[PDB]
Amino acid sequence: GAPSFPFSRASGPEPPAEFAKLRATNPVSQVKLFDGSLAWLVTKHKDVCFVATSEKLSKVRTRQGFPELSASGKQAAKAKPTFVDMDPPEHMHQRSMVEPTFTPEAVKNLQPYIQRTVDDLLEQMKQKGCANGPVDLVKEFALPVPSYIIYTLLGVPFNDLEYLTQQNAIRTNGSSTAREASAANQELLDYLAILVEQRLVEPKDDIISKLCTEQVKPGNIDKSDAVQIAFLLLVAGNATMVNMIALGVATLAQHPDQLAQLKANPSLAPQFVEELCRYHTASALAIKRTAKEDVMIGDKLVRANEGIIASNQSANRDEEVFENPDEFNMNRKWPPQDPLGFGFGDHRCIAEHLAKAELTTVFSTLYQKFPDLKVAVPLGKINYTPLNRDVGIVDLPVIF
Ligand code: HEM
Repeated sequence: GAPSFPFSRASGPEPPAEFAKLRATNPVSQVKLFDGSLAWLVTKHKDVCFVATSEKLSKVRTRQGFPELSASGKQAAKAKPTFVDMDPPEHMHQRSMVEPTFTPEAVKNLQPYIQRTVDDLLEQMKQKGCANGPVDLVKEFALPVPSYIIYTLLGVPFNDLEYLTQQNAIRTNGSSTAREASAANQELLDYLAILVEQRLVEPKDDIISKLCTEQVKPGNIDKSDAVQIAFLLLVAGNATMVNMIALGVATLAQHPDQLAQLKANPSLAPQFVEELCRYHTASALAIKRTAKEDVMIGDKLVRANEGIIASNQSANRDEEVFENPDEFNMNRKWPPQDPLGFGFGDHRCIAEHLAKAELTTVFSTLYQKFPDLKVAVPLGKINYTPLNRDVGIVDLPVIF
């Protein structure tokens, strides 16, 4: 029978072993989801791009056959959708309401603020020190960098960043009880509702204010929509950002020649980030669709109302596109084809430019501030996310 999906990673920092075998022998195949239903799994870069862009395929989760991967996903599909789950024309109608903050030009203008945020958190880490033992690079740095930035862009005042960063981490931490995670989730929603009310009365220079002035007050959306769009911008990317920073540090520890290159030349940070986002595809389960009508993909017929999962993680190890795909090599010559860490097509990550700027700032600065930063536990003992989840690192003891 069809194998259960998601697959488990072969080891902490490695993709599922199944993908390489499927790319070679069965690139479009059926898998079994948690509820016994079937879906198609696409593994080759060319086919992943096809799934991401076909207008015969839908992200609408109330359609029959949509591939929810967990009971929690089926429950969430009942809520009013935001743009992540919309097809044209609704998709860009709502996405355009927030895209201006994320353009290449806007993100370029944010660089001094990004640098300041990274610098301030690194100085706090230096002041705290590691004189009594290792400290957790996740809690002290990888978590607050993306958290403080997206909260600040949404509209949160500086004084509230540390508490709300903690609450949002509790929301997804593997140690939280269900009650703890749900209380934190509701706390964030309650806070954002009050902030939306505040910015309806007195807008400021932030995303929530622009939504209030330009969309809520004219009746294009309502205030509960503004809350859910802000919430989506917070939760869609934050845990992924945290994992990418931590995975970057662990990857450099595993590749000491390339770490020495980067220590000697911080201008290598953009190339490091490009290879990191290809090699550790920390969001691998988001390119999902159902077929609105029959669609042929390779040697398979995907029938109407059947579900499809396109693995950008597998695409990013596709030997036909990326030579020596399973070697981490930030000095590689890149091919014409895009790496797919941020997806592809209309739904390609709204924050791709922001995310790359955050990661570039981190990795051009971290080792200038801390030239002797070391992972404090044996690399084989790093606490990765459980193997049946997206790749990530839960905590990362360091000294410096
Ligand atoms: C390195 C960090 C990140 C990675 C690897 C990443 C990856 C992804 C991927 C794979 C998708 C799916 C794209 C598709 O459907 O083809 C996506 C979508 C999305 N991401 Fe991220 N992301 C990152 C950071 C962020 C951040 C920081 C934010 C918010 C500030 C964010 C917000 C979103 C949203 C809202 C979508 C849905 C876009 C749409 O469907 O129109 N992401 N991201």
